[PDB]
Amino acid sequence: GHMEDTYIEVDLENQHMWYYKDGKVALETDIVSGKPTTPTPAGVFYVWNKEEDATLKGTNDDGTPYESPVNYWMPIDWTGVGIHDSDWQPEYGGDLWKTRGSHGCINTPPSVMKELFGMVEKGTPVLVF
Repeated sequence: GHMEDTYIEVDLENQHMWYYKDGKVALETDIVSGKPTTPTPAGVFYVWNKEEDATLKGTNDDGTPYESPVNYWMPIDWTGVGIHDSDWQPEYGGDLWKTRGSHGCINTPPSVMKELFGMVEKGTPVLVF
């Protein structure tokens, strides 16, 4: 519940990523995003690329590059934020990010991210809040 657009959605607080269409959700899963050291931004996001069997990366809180071996990636920012499937990171829900260490990236379930990536492609926004 955040705007009326068709997009993807994410709630950091309740660690839940949706797909909004028709002002309604097409998709909804639990996630884990934005660990305390490198938290998620929240605002108005849009996927500018589709990455499949992709490898996410990033500069840690330290400025140390890392990776996220993903199967479905949908980057929305140029820091390395977006929606992804997280198989290495099998948990999703109430604040996991704090421990589970996602760097602004939203840990969507590999199976549900397939639903999502399955709905959403570039052009579509994403949300986090």
